[PDB]
Amino acid sequence: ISVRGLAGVENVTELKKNFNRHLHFTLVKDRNVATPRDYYFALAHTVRDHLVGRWIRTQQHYYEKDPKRIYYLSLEFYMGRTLQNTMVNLALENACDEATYQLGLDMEELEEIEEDAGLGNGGLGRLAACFLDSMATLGLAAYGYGIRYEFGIFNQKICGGWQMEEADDWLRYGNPWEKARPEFTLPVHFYGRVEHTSQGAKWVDTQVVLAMPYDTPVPGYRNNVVNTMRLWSAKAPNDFNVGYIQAVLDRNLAENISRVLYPNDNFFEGKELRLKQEYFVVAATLQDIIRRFKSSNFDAFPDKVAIQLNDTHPSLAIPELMRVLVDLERLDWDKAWEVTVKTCAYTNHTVLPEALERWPVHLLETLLPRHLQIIYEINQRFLNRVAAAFPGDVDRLRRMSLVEEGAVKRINMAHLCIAGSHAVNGVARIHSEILKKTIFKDFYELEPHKFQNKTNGITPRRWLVLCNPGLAEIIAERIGEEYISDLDQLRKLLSYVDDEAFIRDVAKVKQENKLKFAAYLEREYKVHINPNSLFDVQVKRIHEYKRQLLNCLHVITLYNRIKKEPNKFVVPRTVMIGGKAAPGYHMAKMIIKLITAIGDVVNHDPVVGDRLRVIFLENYRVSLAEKVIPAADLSEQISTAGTEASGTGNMKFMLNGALTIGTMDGANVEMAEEAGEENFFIFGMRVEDVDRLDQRGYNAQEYYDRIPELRQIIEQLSSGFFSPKQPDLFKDIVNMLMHHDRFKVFADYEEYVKCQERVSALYKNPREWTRMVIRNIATSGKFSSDRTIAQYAREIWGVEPSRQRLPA
Amino acid sequence: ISVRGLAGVENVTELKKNFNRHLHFTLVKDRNVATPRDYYFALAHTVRDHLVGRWIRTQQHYYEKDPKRIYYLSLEFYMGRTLQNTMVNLALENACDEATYQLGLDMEELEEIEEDAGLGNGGLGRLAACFLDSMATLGLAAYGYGIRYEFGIFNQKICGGWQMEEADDWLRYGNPWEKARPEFTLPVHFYGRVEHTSQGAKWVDTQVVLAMPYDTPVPGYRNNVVNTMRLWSAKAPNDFNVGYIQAVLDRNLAENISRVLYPNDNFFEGKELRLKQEYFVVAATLQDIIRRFKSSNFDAFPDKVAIQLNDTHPSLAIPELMRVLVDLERLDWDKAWEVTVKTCAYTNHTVLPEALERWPVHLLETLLPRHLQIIYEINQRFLNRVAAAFPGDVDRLRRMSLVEEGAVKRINMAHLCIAGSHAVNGVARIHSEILKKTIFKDFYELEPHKFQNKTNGITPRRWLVLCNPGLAEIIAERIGEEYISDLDQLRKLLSYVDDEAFIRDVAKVKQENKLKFAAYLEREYKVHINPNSLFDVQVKRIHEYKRQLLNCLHVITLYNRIKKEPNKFVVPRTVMIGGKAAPGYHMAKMIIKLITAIGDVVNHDPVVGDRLRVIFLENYRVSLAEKVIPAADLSEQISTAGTEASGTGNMKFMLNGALTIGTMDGANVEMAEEAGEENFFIFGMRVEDVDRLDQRGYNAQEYYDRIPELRQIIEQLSSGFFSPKQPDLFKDIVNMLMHHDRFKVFADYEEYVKCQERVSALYKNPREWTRMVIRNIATSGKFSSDRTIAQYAREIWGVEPSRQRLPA
Ligand SMILES: CN(C)c1ccc(/C=C(\C#N)C(=O)N[C@@H]2O[C@H](CO)[C@@H](O)[C@H](O)[C@H]2O)cc1
Ligand SMILES: CN(C)c1ccc(/C=C(\C#N)C(=O)N[C@@H]2O[C@H](CO)[C@@H](O)[C@H](O)[C@H]2O)cc1
Repeated sequence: ISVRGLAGVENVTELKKNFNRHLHFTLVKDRNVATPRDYYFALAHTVRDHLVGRWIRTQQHYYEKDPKRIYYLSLEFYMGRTLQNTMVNLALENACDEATYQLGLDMEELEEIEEDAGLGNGGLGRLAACFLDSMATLGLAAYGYGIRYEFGIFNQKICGGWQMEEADDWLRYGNPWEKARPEFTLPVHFYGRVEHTSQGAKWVDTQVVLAMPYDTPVPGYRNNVVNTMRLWSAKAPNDFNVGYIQAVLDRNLAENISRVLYPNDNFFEGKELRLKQEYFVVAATLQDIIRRFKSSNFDAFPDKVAIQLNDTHPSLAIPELMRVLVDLERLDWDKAWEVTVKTCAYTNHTVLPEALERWPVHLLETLLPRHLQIIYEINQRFLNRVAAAFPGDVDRLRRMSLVEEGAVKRINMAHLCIAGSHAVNGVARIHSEILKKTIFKDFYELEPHKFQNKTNGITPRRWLVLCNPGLAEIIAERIGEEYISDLDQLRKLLSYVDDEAFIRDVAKVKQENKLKFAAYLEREYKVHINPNSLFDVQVKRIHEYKRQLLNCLHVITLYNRIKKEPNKFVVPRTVMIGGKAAPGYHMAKMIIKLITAIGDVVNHDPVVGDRLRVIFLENYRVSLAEKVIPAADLSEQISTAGTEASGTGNMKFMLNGALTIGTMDGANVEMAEEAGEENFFIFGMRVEDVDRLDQRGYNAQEYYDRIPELRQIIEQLSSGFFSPKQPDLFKDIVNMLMHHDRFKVFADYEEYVKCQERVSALYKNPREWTRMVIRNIATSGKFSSDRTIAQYAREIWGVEPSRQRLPA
Repeated sequence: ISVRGLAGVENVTELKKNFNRHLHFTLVKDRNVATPRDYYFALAHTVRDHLVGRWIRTQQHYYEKDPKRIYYLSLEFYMGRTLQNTMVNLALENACDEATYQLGLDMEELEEIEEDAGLGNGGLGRLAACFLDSMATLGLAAYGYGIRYEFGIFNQKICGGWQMEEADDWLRYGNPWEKARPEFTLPVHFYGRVEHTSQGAKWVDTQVVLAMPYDTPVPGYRNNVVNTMRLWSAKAPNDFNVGYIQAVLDRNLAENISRVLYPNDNFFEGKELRLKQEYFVVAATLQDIIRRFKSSNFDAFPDKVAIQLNDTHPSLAIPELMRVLVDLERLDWDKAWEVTVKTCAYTNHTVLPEALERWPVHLLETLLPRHLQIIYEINQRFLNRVAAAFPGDVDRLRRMSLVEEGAVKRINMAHLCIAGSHAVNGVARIHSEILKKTIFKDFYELEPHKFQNKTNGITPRRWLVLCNPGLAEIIAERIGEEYISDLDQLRKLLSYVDDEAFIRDVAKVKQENKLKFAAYLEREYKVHINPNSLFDVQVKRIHEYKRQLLNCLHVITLYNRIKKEPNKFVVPRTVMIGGKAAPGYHMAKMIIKLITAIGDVVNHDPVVGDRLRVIFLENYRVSLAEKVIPAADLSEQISTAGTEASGTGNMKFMLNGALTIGTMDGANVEMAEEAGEENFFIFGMRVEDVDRLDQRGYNAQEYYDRIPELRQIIEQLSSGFFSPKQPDLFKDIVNMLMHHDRFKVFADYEEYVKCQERVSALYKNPREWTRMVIRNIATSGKFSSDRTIAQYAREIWGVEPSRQRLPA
């Protein structure tokens, strides 16, 4: 495979030498005692050595040229594995493959030993990871700042069809990629009280937690640029017998701040420990930013600094920057505010109101008393501007306030972000339009210039070259390698839609990926599947808005049709659903149980045979995405219109040769626009249709009464067909669908089933299926995160990207 | 300095190269950003690389030859710093000095950056460390097993003359010497219950904590032997929203087992967490031992395994070995017991009854229910043997029982150790004799063959070559280098007691050490001392039995004599006292405050001038011992006769050219025997005198009434002379001395003061002082830990030591 790079004689020799050096001196093993894990670590240390010179030279280069620096603040970085990604971006993959082969080792076996860095929940966390790759590839002086969670997203086990959570102890064996920087440790303050002096406000009597940074290299694609991801770890300050012992053990309370990722991406809870995490990353990060700024007045700060807020989770950056500039640097309020607004920009990732951060005032008053005072002052000055622009509009003042009245007074962190940012963006054209028309309509009317769109993207390094080398190679054969850092070049593939050789090659790559994935399932999970079946895949977090339940209704429809006419031909399918449920989300846990319960019936019915299989993919995570997405024929993107801000899984499937069945939601709209609606399986209500249904009121009973196939399914669920031992098991699911369904599952059922029949019809014609796939891959170029980051750079940050290489 | 080794052209070149390699690839720094700490780490990694080949080859050698293995079980390993010790034992010191000098670095400055590994309290912990060095130097297949405490002995700060404790965060910057072995992790069981089956007892429903080993290399002196110290770290097993988050945070409870060293070396407390630490090290260690034994029936176990118990702290080894052999390996009781007794040996380190471990039965019943059943069965069978040997002696049965009756039933762990061991030793001849005559008299009468002496020793690598290279060199000039691994060769120095050159050289080395230490005091602590004064040093943990208070009475006597006759000549003295008090020990904390309070008066009295200085040495630890002991003229070893089991500080001072003022206690007896009583300042009651005084009753008032100089001091203390602001501050000290003094401070006062006058008289004659010093250094050979370990090897473990080198 040419895209995997050169295996030079001298290169392979030096890699074998450095591998043996690390096995002996670093791991303190010989080849007699060494396990596969030791071999993985020797390889990881060998590859890491190639980053170091480029890492030092890149940071030296930024010190000398002093470019504007981009600070990407996120509570989540969903990085996955690093070894293969590093080899790809340094052009070392073939050399390491050869070197390990010559030492009697299978490199693909060693790659499987690495733990995922699971420091995120899903889309928001994975976007941050794709963005770091694109910022390095585009030569931006960019730093990712976050928390080094000791425990990432939980490992999912399925026991009796139920999700169980296990701690993700990802640092158990060590992390060869990070470098502890205990020398750059910074203090973070909590609690205390404000006293007003002659000189101004002073925040006193605080408790201190130390923020210790760990730096991870972020290599650009073959440009010798290595940027930094700096993650903060919480450390206690060093300040009778049981009393002395207990004081040492109580250090754990401070260190708990960085212990564990909150897994509730569905529902904001308002936990004190989460607020501590948010302030911890903000306070440590801003001291680091200001230190770097002063090391080569504050008028130039926005010319040298951009802070990008990944949702409201780091929104305390706005009042913390005001606190430092006013209280410590003694800038006047108006000058500090000008600097803050020009520095900060905010990205929104959902319109669902239960996910929005609204912190109780009493929590902020106790933990961050000076921040609450600054937020009140921001609010008063903001509402003074609203009053002057819309005189007499007293309801607008209530609606736009950063302070929400009620039983419990709360701060709306989204309102704070809009007030304190020069740019607010959604993550797909339809989402950005919904922000301006609905939830932020009042803010758009006051400051229309702030509101932007930045359609999401995915890195084609991880999401094509790394996970699908077969497809990357047959593309490179025709159009060369330049497309890997310029994905718009895939448009050249439209010239090959009638090329019999290319059609055969695209279909062969998919067949190989499906055999490989079918094998993985048998080996690791003792599961057998028909690799000639259509691979129908829905992988994403379990949320009612994502409508895994609509997919379930289709699966039961196909099962019932087969039982009714057993001797009729149907296109064989393997229906695969995977994703984690948030631990407290009862309905999400019941939906996983329904999927496994359907599998229990369908997969053991002798009349069905190998015509229908339903598999729940356990422990969906970045490493499993890299295996299943290249194997997929059909991508399920079936959110209720107006609920999925963008989606990024959708883009991964498009790039890897799956066709999409989807609603006109999030980026699906732009994907259909790029490929042509004739090359997408689009069904269901548009946003306008959902609004009209809400106006007259959604009555699920009407659909149950009018669609006999739907009635039969509800009767089967209610009566215990899928839970014979426990017949009322799914009553909560039935009750939600019939009486309390916010996401209108029944309203899209008929169009979905009809559209799935059209998928089955096209799959019976392999040549026409593959030609439609080529039209999708060829038009996936817009969905490169390189395009997304170039737009952030030019339209928000005010910096020019570069594909110019640094010297090696 | 020849003893520091060769600086070969090729060696210096390769060290400079590997230093620069580690600075770049390991630390990810260049010489522009590097701090002294980075340079320390580059040097440590460079030196560690030289250990690795020898470490792998040593363990391979033990696998091939399959010698009997020695397992030294200790809750404490007081290791201090590793860098200089490693360079000394590999003969790299001059090469590294040259290499660092050529790179523009001062190696002595880099050595000062290393944290002490403070994993012990004092004598018992430091003995374990000296023993590991001697076992490696004598080519024994020896393993030290302990706990990797996250926090060692607290850092001592003195604030307003009071001890404050700070957490010893010794792993803050990382530990380059250890290698995590997460692959050899073992389970340890707690709580649960015993059920009796047809097959026998089963310990079920337990909570599991994981024991993760970290291995540290232990290099022998220039023999290419590198042994292992394996320390266990506690890890939690991987088994709504607040509930999930709280379950992850509760992992801290399991991990608290290895968090912190108990600092109470004075008084046994009976804390559950301490019992968990003791079982944790025993259970993990014994599984490791049995695994290694089975990897090349149990009849051969005592031929292949020796377990040495460092006091009773790992005594649960006895019932744990019985539990594994009976419950898991299904050996009959009598065979298991035979194997256990032949495997285990016990070392006692004190006769003070408050330090003896007596665990409440209710704690053992809850935590270790199967161990309690095995202890009851051991007790019944042991008391059956006592009854058959001494028929009708019902009081002997009560006295010898492992079970102590009372309000709270307790297990006497010393009784368990004697019953379950083939050898019991004290740590100095007088101590071993006291064990047989008093506290273990009944056990000696039943099994006299078990009772041995092993007089303690110190390693001459750390305690001469490393800390006093000047003295090591002038010795090597005369008698060569062989004495460093054969300390009896120092006897050859008796030939030089009348050699004017050697007298001048010994006196010059002491003067240089005193100037160096006087400089350290000014630099680090802004303290000025007269370097021509007699350096009068008492450094050791603060305990009433050690009688720092008797030293205080002498200091006040000298001060009062000077105030009475200001214009009379007295030999100038710097009186230095240092050591940590256990956090709950109120009297020990008051004694530190008295020493600083005396300093406050004496050091600011213009009439005294530079004739008397009283300094409290803050944060006494192994690194400070290495600085102050070479600087000392007079070693204070003034414990009440019968209380100090051995002492080892005494031996360090003797080897480094200080004269000793001491009681006939512990090893002081053997030191005076070796050197001649005419070359020791021996004073005070012998053990026989203490016994006679106890028989008629100690009345402190009698001494107060008869000694006017003593009355004056007590009046000064009581009246507030040393605490003008708070005149009753020392009332508790006065009340203890007058009414409740277990250690008879007043009874030795007159003889102590008279003996101190004889010290002052000899110090006025430099030539005769130095000749007496030469007679001490020349006869210090017996106090090498190489001699001690050779005796353990031949008389307890049944293995022959070897000075034979392994190939490099
Ligand atoms: C702990 N807490 C209260 C949390 C709240 C929210 C979240 C995460 C999301 C939200 N909202 C998220 O991942 N949104 C997705 O962002 C993708 C990238 O822009 C879109 O492609 C996708 O459409 C969004 O759903 C995580 C934690
Ligand atoms: C937590 N706990 C209850 C503890 C109890 C005791 C100890 C330590 C000692 C005792 N006993 C000790 O260090 N004893 C010394 O052993 C030296 C070497 O043999 C002798 O030279 C010296 O004379 C002993 O005092 C530590 C912890």
